[PDB]
Amino acid sequence: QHFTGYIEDGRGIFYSMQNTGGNLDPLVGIMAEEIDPAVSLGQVLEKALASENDLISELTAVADRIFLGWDDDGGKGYSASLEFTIFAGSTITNQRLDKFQPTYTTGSFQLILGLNAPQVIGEVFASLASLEIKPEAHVQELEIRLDKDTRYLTQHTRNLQPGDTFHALVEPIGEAPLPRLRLTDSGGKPLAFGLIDQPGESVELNYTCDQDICELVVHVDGTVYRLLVGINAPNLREVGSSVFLESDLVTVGLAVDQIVGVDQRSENFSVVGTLKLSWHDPKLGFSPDQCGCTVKSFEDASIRAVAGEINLPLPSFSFYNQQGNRWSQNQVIFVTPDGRASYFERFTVTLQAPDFDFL
Amino acid sequence: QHFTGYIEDGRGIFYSMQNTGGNLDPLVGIMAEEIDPAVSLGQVLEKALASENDLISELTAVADRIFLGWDDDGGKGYSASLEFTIFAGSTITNQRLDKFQPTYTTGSFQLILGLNAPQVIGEVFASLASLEIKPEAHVQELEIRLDKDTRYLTQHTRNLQPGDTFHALVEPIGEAPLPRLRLTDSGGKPLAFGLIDQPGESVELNYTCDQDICELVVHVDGTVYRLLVGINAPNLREVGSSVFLESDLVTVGLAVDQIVGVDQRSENFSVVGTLKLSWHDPKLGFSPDQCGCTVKSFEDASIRAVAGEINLPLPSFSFYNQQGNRWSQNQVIFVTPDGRASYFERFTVTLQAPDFDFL
Repeated sequence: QHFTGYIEDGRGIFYSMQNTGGNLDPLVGIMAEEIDPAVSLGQVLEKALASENDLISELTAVADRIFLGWDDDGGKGYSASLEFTIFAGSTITNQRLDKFQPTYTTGSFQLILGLNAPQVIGEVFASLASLEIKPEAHVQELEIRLDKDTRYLTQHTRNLQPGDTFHALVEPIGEAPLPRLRLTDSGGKPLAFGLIDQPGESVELNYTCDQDICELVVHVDGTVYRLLVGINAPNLREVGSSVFLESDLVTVGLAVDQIVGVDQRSENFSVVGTLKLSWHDPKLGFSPDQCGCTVKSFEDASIRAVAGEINLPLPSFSFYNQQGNRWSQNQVIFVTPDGRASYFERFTVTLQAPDFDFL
Repeated sequence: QHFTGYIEDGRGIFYSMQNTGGNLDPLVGIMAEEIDPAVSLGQVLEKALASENDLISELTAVADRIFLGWDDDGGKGYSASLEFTIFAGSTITNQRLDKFQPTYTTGSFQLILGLNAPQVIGEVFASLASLEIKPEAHVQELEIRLDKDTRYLTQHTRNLQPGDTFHALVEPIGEAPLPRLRLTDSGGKPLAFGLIDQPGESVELNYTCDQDICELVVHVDGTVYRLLVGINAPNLREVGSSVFLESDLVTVGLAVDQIVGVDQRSENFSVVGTLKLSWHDPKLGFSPDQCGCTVKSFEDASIRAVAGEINLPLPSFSFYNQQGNRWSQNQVIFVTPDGRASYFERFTVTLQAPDFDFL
């Protein structure tokens, strides 16, 4: 038996171990009971005491009832270890030093089962199929505006575990023509289409995945309007608990430290400042076991020697009204395991001022 | 059985799978009938509905009659999969997000046959030879001008599947001496020559390939005139459906954003602008499965770290009348799977003005 897959934030697959990428800390146990235990595991995290002196021991006490016994991963020394004589989720840990906060992790989890065999630590005894039902509560709404040019809209979703549904509904705010919608694959191949009804005030699109990875894109074509997106929402008729779209939103910040000079006759000026770009990416994460550290640092031209191997897109800016060269003396990007990256820069640039009025 | 080869745009080789380079999406099926089905497959693409809600299901319905059953590739999870108990072309898909448009693909397709064997998914049961006839309709005309110096002309064709012919005919517009013509290999070795007739107003050249790849070059020597080039054109006597020569035509564009200064006494000036170079190359293509993405981006000096491994020629410009250095602050090239590449640049340069007249 050798089965591998991804585990979402705070999800438990019901059925040793090894994380194939991310920050996953495995937690494997076999229990005969079918009573939903992920509620308590989230509840174990939820009522995080103001003093974590309960937190170190609560995982030992509560997990006794959950499975055949409390079973921590072990970290680098052991990815996971389970044994017994007859919900593979992410154990609640902390990953930072400045402030103490617990949460669950994610990644790509490999599961290895050896039945009555010391070899691990023919017949398919594993039965990777589980058919377990895990109803969700994901629902979202967006206020989407049409444009004079390029009147098509696209978005993104999260990776879907098999069996998930996707209800799509768009209802215009008022007196706005129905636009075209289409669900395709992130590569570009199409998977489903929306069939409207006689009422005409809404559109319907349905699809259910059956593959190991389901990355979905919603096309809205008009070449303002309201669009609803849900996950596992039967009776969606009549802002959920969590978000249901990915993130590429970049936060910015600039500051001015000096004004080197002003040149009236040539209409330009120079400043010495600093720049801050920061965003979120589920990729480029890392467990604290690969380095033994909590933040990773890159500088100068080694930054160009990182992402190309990983092939993940980075933002690239440009001073629009700059004349000549920009002397930047420091560049640094700090990465935190969950994915947050902050990019700083210190520069000295000459810009153009075209609103000089000498009247 | 293990046979590999290239598949052109909208071509079907009559006889699992794997693409060895390009954007090929395999589509393999075995049918006893010999009635030409590629017409319908092109017709399936042709009448692309304004709403593709028919497109998702049309491939399922129509392909039922075509072969032993509709058989999609599966993408990354499966290159292709065929099974049965007793026209390997490119399935019509889409590969972009900004606008929805269907077409066929191309590449290098590997075909693997396992007869009554689960191993795939001695005796040559495959019979790669097919001897099938696929008449074409390729015909072209060019208006070629002679030069005071370097009065020889060369061109290029497309890769030819075996058995193709190549009729060549050149007839001068009027009162122009007959020039020399010669068909060689892209490496440089010669393959065929043109023998003229008593009339003298035209030349004739014929060649038929028998190799797995046929890359041909037409030499026209004169060290204006009309030259005709065709493919599979018996009775070519008395601008076809498609082109029959390759492309290296570069589109350009420049814009001016600022005029930094003017120096009357030294006769020069400076500008801050932007540049756009874009062209077509059947190489450097890629399937949307290698990355899961639709456009690839490179910047700065990593661009010099791409093509050399692939060994494909790139244009290189130069500001002819520039004095000193050119401070370019951004360089970026975007690549689309079919081959289109667009190169942008933002620069600040000092140029020379030699037509100053102070009279």
